Amino acid sequence: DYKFWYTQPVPKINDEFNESVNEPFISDNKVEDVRKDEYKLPPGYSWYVCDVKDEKDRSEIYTLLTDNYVEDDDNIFRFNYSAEFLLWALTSPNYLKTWHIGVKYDASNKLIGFISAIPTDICIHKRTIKMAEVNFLCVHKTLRSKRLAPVLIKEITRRINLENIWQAIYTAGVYLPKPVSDARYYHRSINVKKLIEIGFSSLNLTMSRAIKLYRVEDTLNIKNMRLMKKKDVEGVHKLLGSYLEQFNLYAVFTKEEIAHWFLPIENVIYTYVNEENGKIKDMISFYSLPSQILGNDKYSTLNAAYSFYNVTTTATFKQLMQDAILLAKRNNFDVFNALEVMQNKSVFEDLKFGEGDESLKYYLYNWKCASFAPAHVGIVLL
Ligand SMILES: C#CCCCCCCCCCCCC(=O)SCCNC(=O)CCNC(=O)[C@H](O)C(C)(C)COP(=O)(O)OP(=O)(O)OC[C@H]1O[C@@H](n2cnc3c(N)ncnc32)[C@H](O)[C@@H]1OP(=O)(O)O
Ligand SMILES: [Cl-]
Repeated sequence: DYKFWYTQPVPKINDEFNESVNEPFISDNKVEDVRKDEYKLPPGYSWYVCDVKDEKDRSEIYTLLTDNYVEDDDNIFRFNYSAEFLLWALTSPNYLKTWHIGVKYDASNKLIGFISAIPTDICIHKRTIKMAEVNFLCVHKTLRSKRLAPVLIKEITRRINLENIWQAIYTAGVYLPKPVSDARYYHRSINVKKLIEIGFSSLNLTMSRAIKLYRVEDTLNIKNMRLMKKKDVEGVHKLLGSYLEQFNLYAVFTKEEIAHWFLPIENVIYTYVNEENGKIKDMISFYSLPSQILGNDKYSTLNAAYSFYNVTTTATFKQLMQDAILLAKRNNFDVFNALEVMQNKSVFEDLKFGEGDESLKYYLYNWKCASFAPAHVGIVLL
């Protein structure tokens, strides 16, 4: 039915546009006309201003998401973003505190809903648009299917429009009207035995053969790959910024955004560079996103690395991503996850990735344009 979404400026399920269409559904919007009142909540609920730089507010967000956020289709793993990860994800350059929106139940003073956005410049089919990047929509499990999600979406839309921003980018595992692209997840086992025992992976292929199949030589193809430092920011900016221009959808990073999104933070973000004759010629990056293991008496956490942005000019992309796997292994990750975006799909078979069973759909709000294969996607959202 899509009874909420069809009231919104998004494509209808049957909409199809060719390359000559690349523009808003609704243009000529006016800040002075935006609703100035918060949207009404059901009785006993209230909007809450989450200060993610406040330890208590940030821990309430963490707890809400730890207990209630995204689970896999088989309900065995739930994402477990850390408090430090949330800080990094939500306080990117020029972030707005008004875009970190909580809902509390007054009687218990408990956070039961959350939605967030950060500002980012998005190039879609070579047009660069100031957008809001919406993430972490969460409604407490006990309150599902009470139509709270539309109210959260409408309220953050209002707050984004008050900054004279009228487009948004978001991803979801569920199908909504209507993806601009759709990218399957793929998974490269690192700690084989653990993945088998938690039912992430399967045997048939004995235990010892599986361990041998996925073994990793502890030698880099690019021997001087090293952790990124502050002096590397301009070089990473130039290397990644030039690389991303080939894609139909990417973020246009400023130097300040490069510093924020790529300077290493232990157990949050890992970036490695290859410096040659002064110049950053290759880079590898992946972020940490563990999953809670629901109902396993031996293991409580899956330590997963997620491919972020990877560029090579002195090796093949397979060689580069082989080093990415090694580096994730060296930092104690159990599995290395990646989407079939950018050049990634070309190395999945040779590097012994397995196809997952879920995909990530890319969405734009108030924008109509042609869809495209995920190899043309040049952005990875958290
Ligand atoms: C300009 C500016 C624009 C700014 C706004 C742009 C639009 C942003 C849309 C949201 C983007 C989300 C990005 C993500 O962060 S991804 C992660 C999704 N997080 C989870 O998976 C956590 C686990 N899960 C939950 O916490 C809840 O299930 C949710 C996701 C809150 C859903 O709430 P529940 O209580 O089920 O559903 P209710 O409150 O009755 O609302 C029904 C309507 O809602 C739609 N919907 C459902 N899931 C959605 C979802 N994930 N994103 C958007 N919409 C969603 C759904 O179709 C339906 O509407 P219809 O009637 O079908 O038109
Ligand atoms: Cl080495």
